[PDB]
Amino acid sequence: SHMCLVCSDEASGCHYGVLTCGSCKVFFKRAVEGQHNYLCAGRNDCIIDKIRRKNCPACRYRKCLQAGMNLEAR
Amino acid sequence: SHMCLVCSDEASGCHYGVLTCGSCKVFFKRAVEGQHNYLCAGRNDCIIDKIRRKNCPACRYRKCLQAGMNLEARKT
DNA sequence: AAGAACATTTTGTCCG
DNA sequence: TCGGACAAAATGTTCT
Ligand SMILES: [Zn+2]
Ligand SMILES: [Zn+2]
Ligand SMILES: [Zn+2]
Ligand SMILES: [Zn+2]
Repeated sequence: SHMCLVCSDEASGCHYGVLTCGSCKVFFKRAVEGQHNYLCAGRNDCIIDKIRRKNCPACRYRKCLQAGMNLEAR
Repeated sequence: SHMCLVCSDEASGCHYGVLTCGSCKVFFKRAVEGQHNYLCAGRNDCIIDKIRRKNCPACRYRKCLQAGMNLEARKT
């Protein structure tokens, strides 16, 4: 289809199992491969759009997981 | 408390009128000069502390202004 | 589709 | 106190 399931920007393909833009693709890989310690400054329900996805990596990562992203998709 | 009034990190001086840390000092200068247009992804009430201050420039910048930071603190 | 390298943006430290 | 340069972290794009 058309839109990233994580941030609603234009998708570039099906990455890690889910339709996402390229920025969310590489965010999720880095998140999964790094150490998890992200902390929301809100209530763990930040809105994640094209502009606001840079705000909260904790909620952006929860949204990647909720969308079903996983490194071993293939 | 030698604490930054914006994020509670260790303050380094009175910058632009307010006891703040090095990071909040330059963040504030950068926000006004670029006349930045920040948007909160919460509720306009994010927690701003040493770690989370990176997460919402909108609430960080709001706390700066509200604490009374002002580029013309001296001129004043 | 996915990984890597390059690029950019955003933030933070150190001087003077 | 304040500014500049440098440095680092965080995000994003191109893969001639
Ligand atoms: Zn996305
Ligand atoms: Zn959040
Ligand atoms: Zn501060
Ligand atoms: Zn906020």
